[PDB]
Amino acid sequence: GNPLVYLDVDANGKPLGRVVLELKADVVPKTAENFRALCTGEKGFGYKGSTFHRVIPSFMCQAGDFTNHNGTGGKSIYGSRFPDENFTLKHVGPGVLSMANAGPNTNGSQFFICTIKTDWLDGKHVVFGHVIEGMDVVKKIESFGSKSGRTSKKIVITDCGQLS
Ligand SMILES: CSc1ccccc1[C@H]1CCCN1C(=O)CNC(=O)NCc1ccc2c(c1)[C@@H]1C[C@H](N2)[C@H](O)CO1
Repeated sequence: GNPLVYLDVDANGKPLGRVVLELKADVVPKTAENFRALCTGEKGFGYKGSTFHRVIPSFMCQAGDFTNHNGTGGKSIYGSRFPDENFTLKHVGPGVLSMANAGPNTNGSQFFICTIKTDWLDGKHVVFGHVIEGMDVVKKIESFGSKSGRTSKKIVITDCGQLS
C-alpha cells in the first residue's frame, strides 16, 4: 500500500494544524520513499524544523529546503539529487503534491502543494501524492503568502512523521 504521512505547521510559533499526505508509492516508489523518510527523519535529516520558503496565493506552497532555508538547498535520502522517476501523475488541481527542481533530473527534498490546477507543470515536475486531509491548513499557509512568494509570517514544519 501507499504511506500516509503528516506535516504539523505553525506560523510565528502558533499552530495552524495538520496536513496529511498520501504518497503514491504505487506509481513513483523512489520519489514516495524519499519523501516518506524525510518526514520520519530516520536517515538523520529531514523536514522537521524547516520552512515553507515560497508561498504564492492561487498557485502553490513550496518547502523542503532544510539545508539552506532559502530555496537553493535540500538533499534527498539517495544523495544531493535524483532523476525524474516518471511523469505519469499530473497536476490535476488543488492538493497535488509535487517535486520542486532546478530543471531535468534535479529532485532533492524541495516540494510543493498546489492550491490550483498547475497543468503547465505536467511533464516538468514529478507529482508523487496528494492531500488526504488538512487542505484548510494549506489554505491558512496560502493566506500568509504573497505574489512575490514572500511570507508575512515564518511558516515552520514543527513536526512530521508517518501515520501508516
Ligand atoms: C518559483 S514559482 C514557479 C514557477 C514556475 C515553475 C515552478 C515554480 C516553483 C513553484 C513550483 C515548483 N517551483 C520550482 O521548482 C522552481 N524551482 C526552484 O525553486 N528551484 C530550487 C531548487 C529546488 C530543488 C533542488 C534544487 C533547487 C537544486 C537541485 C536539487 N534540488 C538539490 O537537492 C538542491 O539544489
